[PDB]
Amino acid sequence: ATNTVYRINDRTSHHNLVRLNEPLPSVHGHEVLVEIRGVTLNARDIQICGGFYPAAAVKDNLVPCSDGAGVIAAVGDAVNDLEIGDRVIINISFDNLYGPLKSQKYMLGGGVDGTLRQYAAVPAHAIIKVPVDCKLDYVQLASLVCTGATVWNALYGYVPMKPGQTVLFQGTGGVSITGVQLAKAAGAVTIVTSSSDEKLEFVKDKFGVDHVINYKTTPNWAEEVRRFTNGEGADYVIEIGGAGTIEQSIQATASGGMIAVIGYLADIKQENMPNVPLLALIQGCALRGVQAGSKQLTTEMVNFVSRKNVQPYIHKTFGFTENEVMAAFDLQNSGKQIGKVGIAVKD
Amino acid sequence: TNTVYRINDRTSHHNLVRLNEPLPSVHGHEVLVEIRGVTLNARDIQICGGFYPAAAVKDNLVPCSDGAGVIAAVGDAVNDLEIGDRVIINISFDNLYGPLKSQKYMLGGGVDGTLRQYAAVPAHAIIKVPVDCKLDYVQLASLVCTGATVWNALYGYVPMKPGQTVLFQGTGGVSITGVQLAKAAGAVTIVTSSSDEKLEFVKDKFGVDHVINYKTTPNWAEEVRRFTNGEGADYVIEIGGAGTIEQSIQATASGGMIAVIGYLADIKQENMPNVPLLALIQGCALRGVQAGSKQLTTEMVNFVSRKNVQPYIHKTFGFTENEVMAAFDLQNSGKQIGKVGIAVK
Ligand SMILES: NC(=O)c1ccc[n+]([C@@H]2O[C@H](COP(=O)([O-])OP(=O)(O)OC[C@H]3O[C@@H](n4cnc5c(N)ncnc54)[C@H](OP(=O)(O)O)[C@@H]3O)[C@@H](O)[C@H]2O)c1
Ligand SMILES: NC(=O)c1ccc[n+]([C@@H]2O[C@H](COP(=O)([O-])OP(=O)(O)OC[C@H]3O[C@@H](n4cnc5c(N)ncnc54)[C@H](OP(=O)(O)O)[C@@H]3O)[C@@H](O)[C@H]2O)c1
Repeated sequence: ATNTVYRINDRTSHHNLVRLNEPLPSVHGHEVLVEIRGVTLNARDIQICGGFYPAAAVKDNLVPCSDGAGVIAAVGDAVNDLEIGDRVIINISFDNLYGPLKSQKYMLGGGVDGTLRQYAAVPAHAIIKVPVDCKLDYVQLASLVCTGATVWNALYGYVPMKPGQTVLFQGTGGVSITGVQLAKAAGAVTIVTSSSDEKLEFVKDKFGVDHVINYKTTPNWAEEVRRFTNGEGADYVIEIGGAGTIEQSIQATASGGMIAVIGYLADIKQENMPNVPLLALIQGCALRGVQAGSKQLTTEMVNFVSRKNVQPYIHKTFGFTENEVMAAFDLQNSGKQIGKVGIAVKD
Repeated sequence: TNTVYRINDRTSHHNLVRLNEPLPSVHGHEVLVEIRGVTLNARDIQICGGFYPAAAVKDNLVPCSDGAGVIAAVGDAVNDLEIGDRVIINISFDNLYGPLKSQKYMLGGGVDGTLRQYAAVPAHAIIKVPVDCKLDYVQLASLVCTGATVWNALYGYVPMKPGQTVLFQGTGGVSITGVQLAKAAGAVTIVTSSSDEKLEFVKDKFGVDHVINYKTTPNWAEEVRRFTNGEGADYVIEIGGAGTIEQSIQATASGGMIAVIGYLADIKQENMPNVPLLALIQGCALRGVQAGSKQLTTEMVNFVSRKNVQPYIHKTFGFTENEVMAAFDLQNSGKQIGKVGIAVK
């Protein structure tokens, strides 16, 4: 019995992942062995494998990817409430069960080995049980670990969204696509921005978002957000531009609204760095640095997704052979994808 | 019959003129307040000196946000107020609940303020002083701006839990009002200052837990983490703005709140810090705080009264022309600890 894993040691490109056959891991008494069946990628995996993840330290001989779902294949001798065959997701963190994330030491695919392998030994306390009536496949289930957890934290982990409020999503990446599908099933009005009109059309057609705005051709986007919200502005902004876009974002937000700061993909120079304390003081709105999401939160969002039959959107699902895995990573890097890229470890 | 102060040339508070006016008559929804006590705020210097951001200020302005006194007359449609009731006036006439939506009805800027013997105000803007409150009118008045702002910071969004740590910057109105409220709600308090004598005074008078001189120790975020066993402050009552925000962020615990309230520090464009990046790293929040609603200020008032909090007034001046000018010169000096009072009487 073999565990086929991918590991990287030279973090200058995902093309330094090496397919290895290892012995089946034994579990410690408090662990469970997960047969991984579905995985999805994140920008984080590209940043880590390519050596531009400044948030935290990354281990040597790393198995990448935070996102995995599958079934229990073995159970340690102290473990109570998990059986072989049980269908599961792994929490993005081993240790962040509730409250704020205190480090990245135990984050899958970074501080500890991630999900791009057939088998993983993990602490049972990291396990999220997939409700029994859930009809999603394993890749869809995996999709919830990083983007689902993050979005639910931004919308429900500090001051919670109310039905009827407006959420603005920057770009058409995994955070936004996962976000629009959850927010729309929670009764939000949704707005999405993009550098591409083709993408905006696609997002509008598949997900039924209420308004689209091209931020490349229409950099005065705050003003449009205001037109579509009766002059009030958006109640939540899922902010992935960082300083480069924070001025527009602030002016697009209602007073009393929330800007969930999540990424910083946008360019900025010191000369144009906006005065954020002053802008936020004038708008009367909040900013919050969002850091994934705890197990408690993520479980609620999982329960919602199952109970209401939200069907996470998967752009393309690849197999587990080397050429397939690189084609999936390549697609994640290109920026041409809408939402999630998936990998079927089994089928 | 009504002595008021008005300013129309907003280049200095020395342009306020004492006028004797007829006693205002009241519209049907209004009440006439005999103003007994007033307090000053930096906002009044900013407005009288012409350096007040956003807003737009009326001509012929009675300045000041803060007032308390007694109902002298009642309009014909008013139900739950009678002559002799002790009252505070809400900072805005319109902001009863929810977030502030403009400053058109803000006392001492959009509408006439409290530096006058009598004031006609809509009834819906009145906050009844509890019957048992044993505070003077000047103390009562000090709850209007700084008190409403601090309550909003700590209880208006995600509420303070007992035992959490609050950081206050400097020893002005917001900080001292804040210290007194946070202490009486069971917070650990830390106070920062440019002077050790102000710090000794503050620690002794108010029982502040930890003090830090931001001139002696300009890496004050470090001192805050040292005093919270590496955790950080749960709330920062932030009054410096961009100038200090990097430090404040580095002082804040993961999941903590930075109440952005003021803009007093100098900043140069080349020092402007990347706030979203720093916030994302710390995993903390920033929030622009715009005074506070009547609903919330009411709660703060009930708290002050039920728990016998005694707002500190550094000095109270009389209502003569020379005394008013002196009160404004003290507020503008920076030598005050907390609040400057005017006994309209
Ligand atoms: N804080 C956390 O816990 C957390 C969790 C997950 C992700 N993140 C971070 O958040 C960001 C998004 O992650 P993801 O997986 O969604 O990434 P992704 O799928 O790579 O998203 C990339 C998309 O972002 C959009 N974009 C790029 N520059 C933009 C700009 N200036 N303004 C608006 N949109 C822009 C583009 O959309 P268009 O092509 O449509 O323009 C692009 O295709 C990354 O920086 C990631 O590191 C953070
Ligand atoms: N958003 C709102 O609704 C709202 C409400 C009230 C006030 N404010 C604003 O909040 C600020 C505070 O007003 P206030 O009435 O409390 O002020 P104040 O009584 O005039 O406070 C002045 C004091 O602040 C301290 N200070 C000045 N620069 C500082 C710096 N760089 N770092 C730390 N402390 C500094 C000084 O104390 P030390 O000498 O001890 O350091 C000084 O004596 C003002 O900017 C005002 O416009 C806003």
